[PDB]
Amino acid sequence: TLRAAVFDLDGVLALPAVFGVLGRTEEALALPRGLLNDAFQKGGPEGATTRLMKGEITLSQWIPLMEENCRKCSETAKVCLPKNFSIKEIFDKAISARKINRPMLQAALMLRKKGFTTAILTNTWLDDRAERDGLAQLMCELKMHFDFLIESCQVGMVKPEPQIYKFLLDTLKASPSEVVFLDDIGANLKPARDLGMVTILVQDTDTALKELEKVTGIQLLNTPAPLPTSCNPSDMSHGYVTVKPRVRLHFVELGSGPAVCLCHGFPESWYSWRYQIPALAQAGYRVLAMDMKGYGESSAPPEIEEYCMEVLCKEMVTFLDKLGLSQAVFIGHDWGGMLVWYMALFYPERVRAVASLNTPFIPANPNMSPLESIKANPVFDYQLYFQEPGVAEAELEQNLSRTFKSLFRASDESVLSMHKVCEAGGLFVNSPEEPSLSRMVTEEEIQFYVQQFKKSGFRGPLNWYRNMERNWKWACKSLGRKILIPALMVTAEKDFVLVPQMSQHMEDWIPHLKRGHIEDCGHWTQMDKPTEVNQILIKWLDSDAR
Amino acid sequence: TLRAAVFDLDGVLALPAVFGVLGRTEEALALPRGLLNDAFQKGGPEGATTRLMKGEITLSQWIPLMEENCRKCSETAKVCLPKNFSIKEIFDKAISARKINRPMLQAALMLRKKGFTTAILTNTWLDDRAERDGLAQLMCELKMHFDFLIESCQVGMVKPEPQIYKFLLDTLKASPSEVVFLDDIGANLKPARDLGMVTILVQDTDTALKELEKVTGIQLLNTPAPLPTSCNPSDMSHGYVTVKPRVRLHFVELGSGPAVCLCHGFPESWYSWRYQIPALAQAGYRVLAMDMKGYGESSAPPEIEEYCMEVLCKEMVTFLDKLGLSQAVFIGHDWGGMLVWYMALFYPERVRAVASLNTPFIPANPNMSPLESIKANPVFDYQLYFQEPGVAEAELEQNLSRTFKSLFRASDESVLSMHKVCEAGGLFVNSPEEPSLSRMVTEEEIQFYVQQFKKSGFRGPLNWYRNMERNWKWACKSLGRKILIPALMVTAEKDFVLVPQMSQHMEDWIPHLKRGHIEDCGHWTQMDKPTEVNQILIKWLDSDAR
Ligand SMILES: N#Cc1cccnc1N1CCNCC1
Ligand SMILES: N#Cc1cccnc1N1CCNCC1
Ligand SMILES: [Mg+2]
Ligand SMILES: [Mg+2]
Repeated sequence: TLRAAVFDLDGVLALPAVFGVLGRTEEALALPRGLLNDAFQKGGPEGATTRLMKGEITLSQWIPLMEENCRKCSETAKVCLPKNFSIKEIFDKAISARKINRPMLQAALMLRKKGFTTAILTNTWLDDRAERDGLAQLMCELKMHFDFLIESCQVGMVKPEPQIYKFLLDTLKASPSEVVFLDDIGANLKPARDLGMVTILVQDTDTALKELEKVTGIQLLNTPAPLPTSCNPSDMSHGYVTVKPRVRLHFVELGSGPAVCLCHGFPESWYSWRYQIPALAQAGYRVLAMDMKGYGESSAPPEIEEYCMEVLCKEMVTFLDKLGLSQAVFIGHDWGGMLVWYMALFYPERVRAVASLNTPFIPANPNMSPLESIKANPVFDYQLYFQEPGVAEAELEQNLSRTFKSLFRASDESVLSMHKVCEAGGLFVNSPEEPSLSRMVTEEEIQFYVQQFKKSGFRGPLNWYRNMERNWKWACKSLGRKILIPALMVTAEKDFVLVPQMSQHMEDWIPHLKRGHIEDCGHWTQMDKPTEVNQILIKWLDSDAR
Repeated sequence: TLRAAVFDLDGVLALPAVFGVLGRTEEALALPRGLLNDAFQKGGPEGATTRLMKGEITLSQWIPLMEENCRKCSETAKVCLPKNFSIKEIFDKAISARKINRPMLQAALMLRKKGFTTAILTNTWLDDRAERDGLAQLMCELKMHFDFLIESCQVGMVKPEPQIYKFLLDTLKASPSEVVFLDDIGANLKPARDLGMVTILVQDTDTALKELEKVTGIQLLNTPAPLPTSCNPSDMSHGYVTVKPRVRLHFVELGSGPAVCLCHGFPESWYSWRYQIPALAQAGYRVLAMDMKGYGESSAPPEIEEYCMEVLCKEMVTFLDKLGLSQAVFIGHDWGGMLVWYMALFYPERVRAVASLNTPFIPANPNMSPLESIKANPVFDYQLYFQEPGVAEAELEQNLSRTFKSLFRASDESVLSMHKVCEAGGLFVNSPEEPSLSRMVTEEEIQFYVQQFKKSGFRGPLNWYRNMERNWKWACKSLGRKILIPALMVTAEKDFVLVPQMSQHMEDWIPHLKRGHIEDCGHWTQMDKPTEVNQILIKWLDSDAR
């Protein structure tokens, strides 16, 4: 029966409520109880505040009007306002104090996940204060999670006027009895109730969610910890830079602040960063999530040497040049991991900080041919299988769904071992035709990958593995250097190819190397443990790149 | 005969040179003359410095080696180094002191303009200092103006080793006698001379340019003041955001720092900002130059109401939401000018600062229908001509080259007056079939415009003029507000449509409004007076938006 849920901002989706600072300020300053709310409400429907909430005047216009009101209120209550009593101050402080009420957001999210139309309906104002950005950010962080945001100051109507509830129903395309409406203010619920909306009077959050749980029959309280926000590809800003005549790089871009360039591994996509993209943007960074050369909407020239580390690095440098970025933070995973270490060694002036997930930095051995090094580690056998052009392309392209469904598996689900792949004749020789779906990925998500790999297949991606010698030679040029810029290595307990122990000497080359470690995490780090990854990157960004 | 010109960085393209701070530091600290250069050069071809210049070690690795050398040099000269003598300090200071030598850059530019292949050939180092970004920026600002940048630390060779000059010739694809090579260091010229390169020993810049002028036969000294850097469309990062199902916005993006959203007028393009895009990026901003709805690579739905200010504004808001930008600076011209004032009035929380070129802010008159207002100003007659769908489309699309060549004219060249357009039957009824080229634009530039307007023609652009009433109604909602966020109005002396005097009451609505004014500037502000525009915007950004 219920199909829609409507939430207020102040006192429902964000806390403490601002009316609340009228009360607290009275107490703090020992003023007549209610003096500030009387001034706030003076004149009711024709008073300054209603005009503010209606969008007739801006916040800064309102501030001196509320001052006058307070003076008037205190004259009539035969009291004096403190020396330096300041509505600007009171409001600046209250507005920055209010934070998202996470459990209420999370309930709204969950309701939207079981198919509810969700909306924010709020009495709010046109905010032109020097400090307005703070509210702009909050509304940004909130509005993305909802089907509609209805703002009194944009629609010219206010709670509790009945016309806004009609406007509400009309925006929802629902009848009143299909709607639950939550609010901290009783008078504001009334007209919703009159229309036969289910209403919840929100005092403490948890009780309000209990009422909301009963009335919708969906679990909202004590629910397990949700995944971070993911990205919907067609809501992203998509960026394209031509770095040389046959080569254009695609990336997705979210946020403002220091530039952070995310470099995916084989055989993946910008979309492999879908859990980190909103989190890092939210954390105050400018995220650029690449399709690395070979993939997705980036170019995929066929020649092998187009994919040696050297060309790949120079290209990433050009990419910064064309965007006008003097540096970026480089974060990589798997192949992207190897690439960012090389960015650090060959272009430190361009790398603000460098971090790798899974991929250790290991210097080239100038005494041992790379092929030999590779044959001395049974778990790298899969790399010899990738050498012969065509062979792995045929297996990987034969059935894209099956490929990603077989590759993308959590540590407790695996169907392919990277062990004696050559001998077996292939990567999937002993895995099913139709693998089950990993817990890490939905069917929709696999199909995104499938669709990206239909543009270029696996030739470009596999070429990354086909420059062992050429990379080795270039890497030997760097054997005297150390990495002395800020650097983080994140190991993954259950990656059986890029094992933690392979990273164990890195401090010799990178003396101030910082570390993180994720337990019970397979090779597909970002999607296996997205919460831990986000937490580890943001803490490291904030302290080393900021 | 000469076809190529090669410049050094230190002491030729950037000044003061760093070797110079070895000398000055000696003097400042009263050390034995040359003590610091001896330490710098110790061991010659096998010494620390050569390894640095070759890329074997990074700058931070080198620093303690130079320390040791200085200690050794002072022991053998039987002197003591000062308490707190610090190579890190000396070098940090020297490296930030060095700035681009503008007249040398300008000579290189000019030579590239008459068809020379230009290159930077420099002995430089892998810079991993905490302060490395400073050098990264300089190299960024410089490298864009040259065909090649050859860095000793990237190629593994150094001046004066003869192999780097061979590598040079080979990169130039020129023979030695087609090349002029400039350098402040005599030993470094020698091998160029041996190959029969023309060489210039650069002491003071002006004398070096005199030699360079004589030997190339191109005027380089006392040349008139050049235009700012322009943008080549296919070197830009191109960005695309879907703001609603049928509507995607394109923009071009350059730089890092506070976001600055450039909104062009009718009938123009992101490319109308081509002179401001590098200048503002260079000035430390993140420039987003839109194709506004209707134009270029942005969508162009046919319906009139798709182009009322309200929809257009909401859309720009969504564009920020999807990019994860809580605010941007909005700068507009002509129609974009009107749009940014409305952004300021309806979404101040999203606008860091607002500036308009030419377009004044004028409140709607709630007593006079917009059509009437428009009929009361003979120079707005052209707007009535735009009303009837089809009419102006047919004239504007008939001959795209002729259209832009007739519109884009400096104040002293004009062929069309905006006066009695309806009566005459059209915009171009009394202008030539093949207008001459304005001094403001090359034939290449007109053709860019021509090509953009082949995608959608003029229906979307003209629709911007077709919502007089609808905009008027929405604007009336804002008649109580004032614009209290930072705001700049730039008037153009010789715009005969958006005249300066039309802006004269703006302080009533925008009390702290700041102004700039450009003399002898027609309607096409950014391309008419690009230098003055850049100077006025950067000064205003730096003080009001930063
Ligand atoms: N293919 C693959 C693969 C499959 C499972 C685990 N790890 C894998 N790879 C990805 C490529 N880089 C090395 C590790
Ligand atoms: N068309 C046009 C035109 C031509 C010359 C000068 N100004 C012009 N317009 C551009 C549109 N906005 C108003 C002014
Ligand atoms: Mg409330
Ligand atoms: Mg020099």
